[PDB]
Amino acid sequence: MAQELTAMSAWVNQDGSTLYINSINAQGELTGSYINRAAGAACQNSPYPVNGWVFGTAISFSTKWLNSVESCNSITSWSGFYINTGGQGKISTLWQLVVNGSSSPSQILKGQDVFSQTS
Amino acid sequence: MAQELTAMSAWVNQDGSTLYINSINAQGELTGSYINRAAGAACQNSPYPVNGWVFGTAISFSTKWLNSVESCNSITSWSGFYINTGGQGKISTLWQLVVNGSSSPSQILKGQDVFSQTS
Repeated sequence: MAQELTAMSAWVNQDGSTLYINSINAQGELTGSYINRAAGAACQNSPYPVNGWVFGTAISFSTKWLNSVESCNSITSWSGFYINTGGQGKISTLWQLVVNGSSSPSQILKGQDVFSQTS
Repeated sequence: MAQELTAMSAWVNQDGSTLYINSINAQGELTGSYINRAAGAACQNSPYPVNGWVFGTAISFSTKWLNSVESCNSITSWSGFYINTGGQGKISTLWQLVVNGSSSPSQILKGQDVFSQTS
């Protein structure tokens, strides 16, 4: 079943990391959790809180990499959009990572992730 | 004393737009408002909702461009870091803007803003 952009939806990226969207309130404010599974990365396998916004098919979400088990001294923010291609829902995003203690915008890391529907 | 990343701190960028940080809770989760004053832009002069995170000197914040007076059908996300120059606090950021209904990450707009302390 094609998954739409809703509360209680999960999405897995090319690293195997999952965004678990928990609530989307009447204003479109988002809560959820993120589990990182990128091979060799720190802060894997434990849930990090997420907040953000949904506006139709546009979405932003952000996670601070500090939880009860591990810190990675940074914050990731994703901007992107929902699309249905090949009969499956996905969230295509660009992201920025800012590290605590930075002194230059050149230190902000940039990339892109695509998150496919998952159960 | 230079303003730090605290609850009830305000920051104005090069276009005259202001981030009004309301709360920063014990986990560093942020709430606030944003007023856009960029010349020639839509969604000026009214408050938009903000959420995000603070981690030491790292900060992310994001606003959905919908309120009770005007929609701009999009979401902006800023990623940045705090610096203290000459006793002025400021936040150096890179931002991404995603529009509802987008179909390619090439449609996400990007720029650079520095938000400096204001009273």
